[PDB]
Amino acid sequence: QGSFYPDPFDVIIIGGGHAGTEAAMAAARMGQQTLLLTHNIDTLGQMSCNPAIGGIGKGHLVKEVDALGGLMAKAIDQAGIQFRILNASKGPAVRATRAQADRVLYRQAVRTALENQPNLMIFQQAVEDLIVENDRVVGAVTQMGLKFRAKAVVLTVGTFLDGKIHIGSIPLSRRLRELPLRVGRLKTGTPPRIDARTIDFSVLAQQHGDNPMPVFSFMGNASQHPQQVPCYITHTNEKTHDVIRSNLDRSPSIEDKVMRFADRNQHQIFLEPEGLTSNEIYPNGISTSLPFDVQMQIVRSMQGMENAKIVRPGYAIEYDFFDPRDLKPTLESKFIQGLFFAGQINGTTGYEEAAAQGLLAGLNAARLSDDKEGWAPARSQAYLGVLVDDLCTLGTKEPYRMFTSRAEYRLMLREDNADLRLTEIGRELGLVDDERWARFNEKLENIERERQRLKSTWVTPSAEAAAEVNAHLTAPLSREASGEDLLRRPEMTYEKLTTLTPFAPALTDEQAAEQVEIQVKYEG
Amino acid sequence: QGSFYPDPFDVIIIGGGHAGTEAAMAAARMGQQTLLLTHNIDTLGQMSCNPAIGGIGKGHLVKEVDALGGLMAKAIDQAGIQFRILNASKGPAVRATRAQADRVLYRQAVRTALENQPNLMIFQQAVEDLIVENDRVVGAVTQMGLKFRAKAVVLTVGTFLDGKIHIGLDSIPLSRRLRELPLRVGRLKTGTPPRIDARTIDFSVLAQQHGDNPMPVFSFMGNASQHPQQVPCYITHTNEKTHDVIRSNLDRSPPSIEDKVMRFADRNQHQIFLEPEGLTSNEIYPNGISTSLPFDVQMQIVRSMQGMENAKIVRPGYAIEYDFFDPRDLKPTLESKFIQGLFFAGQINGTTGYEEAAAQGLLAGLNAARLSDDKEGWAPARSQAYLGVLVDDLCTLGTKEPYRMFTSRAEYRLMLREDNADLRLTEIGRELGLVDDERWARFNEKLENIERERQRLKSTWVTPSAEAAAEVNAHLTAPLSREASGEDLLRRPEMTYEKLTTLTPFAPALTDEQAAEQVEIQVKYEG
Repeated sequence: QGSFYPDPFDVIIIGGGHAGTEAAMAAARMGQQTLLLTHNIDTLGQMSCNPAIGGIGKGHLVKEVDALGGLMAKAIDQAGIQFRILNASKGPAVRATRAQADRVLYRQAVRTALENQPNLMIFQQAVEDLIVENDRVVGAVTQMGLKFRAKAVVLTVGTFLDGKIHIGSIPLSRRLRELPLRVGRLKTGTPPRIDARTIDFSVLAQQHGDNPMPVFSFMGNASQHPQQVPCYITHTNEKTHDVIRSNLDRSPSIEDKVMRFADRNQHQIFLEPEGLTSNEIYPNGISTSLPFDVQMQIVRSMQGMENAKIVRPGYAIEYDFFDPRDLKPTLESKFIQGLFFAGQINGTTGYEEAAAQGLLAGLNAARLSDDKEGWAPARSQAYLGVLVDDLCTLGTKEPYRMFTSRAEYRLMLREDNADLRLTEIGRELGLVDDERWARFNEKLENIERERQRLKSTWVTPSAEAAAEVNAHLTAPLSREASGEDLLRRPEMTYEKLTTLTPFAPALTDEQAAEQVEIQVKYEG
Repeated sequence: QGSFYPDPFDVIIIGGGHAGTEAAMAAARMGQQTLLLTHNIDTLGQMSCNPAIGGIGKGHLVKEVDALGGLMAKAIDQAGIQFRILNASKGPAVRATRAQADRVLYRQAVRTALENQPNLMIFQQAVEDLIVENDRVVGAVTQMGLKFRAKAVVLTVGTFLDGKIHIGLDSIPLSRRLRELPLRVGRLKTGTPPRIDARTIDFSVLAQQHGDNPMPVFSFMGNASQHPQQVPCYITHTNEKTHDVIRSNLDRSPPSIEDKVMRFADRNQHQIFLEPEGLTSNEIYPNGISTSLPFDVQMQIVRSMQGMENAKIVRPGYAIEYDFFDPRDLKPTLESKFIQGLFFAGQINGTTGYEEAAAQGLLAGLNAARLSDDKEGWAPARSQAYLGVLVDDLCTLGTKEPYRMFTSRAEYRLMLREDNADLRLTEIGRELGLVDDERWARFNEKLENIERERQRLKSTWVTPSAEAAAEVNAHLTAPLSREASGEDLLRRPEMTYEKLTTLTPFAPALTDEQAAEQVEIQVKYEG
């Protein structure tokens, strides 16, 4: 004990981040001795912004993170309340699941799992600085003094201020800024968080989860889900704006989103419930550095909340962060062998990218430790890929704006097939459990077997129940057609096509249906 | 809007303490327009010592806080993973209830409860400073910049810090202004053990201590069911090597176990209690080995102990020093004697039990509110309630009475029991504004319920023959010479109300389960 925890570690994860969690979680499951040092087991799982996981891109990420072994899917499987599916009527590729989260519930699940994970050991401590020998890392020194020996270390930097709070010193810093690493500003903000009791919920418009409910992870089902709920929708107006502009001489915002526009348009606002057990309401998109009175003026002027009382004021922070252009696309910093950077440090914000980077950066470092080799997944393997790339190259995630268009080109990069795409690279890599592995096969055998059995089976306009088929189609059977051939046909859906007597039975595997269908209506 | 949130309040509670809570909860439920400022909503319910509520005297203090209508009692019920009645055979003066909290649960419960309560606006900032006009408070100013006017403020502190934490040897004008008045300051210095991962522990060899069946309930309105699942607690001890380690290591930094030793022998083993940190947590609170001794020391201390040979430490033990003003500059109402309408409750006064702050807050909130609507602080009779005692002492003496003492004094005080705080207090509650219909209601039902039942325990005797002078005289020791009434036969230390009403002269058992048990006590300890 050179003052030196007696035990040595394969991977150190510095920070109880989304990234951190996913990192820690993986390196563990891969088989490594991994230790996670968060300065607050209690904020473990905290959600910095709105209480929501997924949507366009994000969801893709999560679906991916999931197949790869990860957590954040389950997590939000257990703690969402409302499970829309964006772009539902727009054909795979740009279809995206998007859940709301009972913070407490989520938080609980990140932890219970983090805490319950063979090979991961948790330890409450600030990290003082790293210990770097030959421009390799070999552990760090926690601020209490203690020092831990490891072979790779994933800097993270999660849930931990500083950054400056705007509503109107650690050797580990100094060290990095001493190397080449180039350092950016990053301007994340926040709504005044609002009081359910003071909000009039009648004169406002509901929005409800999909039926049946969407599960998020491949492995889960909607039983796992908790109680579900509305989110009420209020809107904006001239008044709102006068205020803003009237107060603009006082510094993603609304003090942004409203200088570049013009009230002829009413910005639509979302009251998202921070959870099954709290009168706190997140007014989605009215984040602000605008001073308190303004915030109120604003919260106050819209419909439903003429008498709203604010519970916690809005405010914006300024982060610094280390431009990731100096990362390898395994994440491993280019300067300090074995030290990777996932998370908000690289300058992204969203929980899902974070989670995803973390999955890698762990996985990678977790390998380095077993003297093996970085995966680096291909910009066409998965969005985890399109991200990391975009990040190391232009160092900045691809605007979501783009996602939609851009997605035509990508097109196999789809929520519905992450498991396919990634889950054996998973298994092979080390990240997938005997019992996910053995289902993902079932979801294969069940697809191959019953997709060849959908061309293997035709209907002549001549055999018995030819006339029963001819009811559903466009211009009844003129050729010995196979079910596949007619599934492709715009009116018909796999569910009905199993109904008709030559193409029964249906398929039990609710998913391998789903996939078979998605595949067939989009393969040519 | 000046610089000044629009609406004024009657009463502002500064700092979402225990004391902090309990005050806000009072003033509000007296219909006062009550502002609860706090730097972090997600901490309401924080138990910073071990995850337990009450026990001897602490118990007492809770059940009073209950009768008076505050939260703690209800909370711990809502979140209790273990219930025991200490001194169960020792007679009512000194029976106490204590319970193990699921840290989260509790925290939930206390939040949800302040969140959902008529007249209380919670609003999350830290406080810069008081606003003072002519030695009267009149408002707080938040960090932010926001100012609130109130008519009375309760200063509280808790939930927060600072501290200089020591683990082995290792600015807000409100602090300044305070000190510029003649306030006698003290340091006071709580610590904490090192919190231990439940997996690294061999529970198979330790013995374990369960709750009471049937299951105690803390508040007077609680029902048994209401309680979470119930786990056991685990018991390992310390021993020679352990100590040998503490001693040899003492030359590092300055309740604690390195103190429980510097003060004894040491075969001389000390029962150490492995307390579940939650129902959904893997951390164990090793209750009794707190420290400021350095990490390895701590590790060695843990690992020396049976069961923990392999244990690994999730959170490291340590100790904090708190500044804290001497409560002798408070009127017996906790109104401060230097700035009026300023009230000091809980730890800012130097107490550091929870219960003890829970009680202080209640009354601070009370007399704060009262002042809001110009009344006169209640200042509770030392003979009325331990609440009474406690507060007296922080003004007489500047300090809480010791628990060491509690069992002797015990029987000078004596009407002051747990089993009867409602009886003692709820009533004074009603008139003070502290009690709720839901309760008032029950209380009086119990109240007549017992009356009615005492009467009829004289309105009923056995003449040594006739009817079932048979059935009866077998249960006793020495059969009745002549007349003896129900109540006479019960004072007899061999006969339990429950068995007394399984007799055809004296049945049928009163159904008001509470009243029933109080009837018993009242009778067996009347004098």
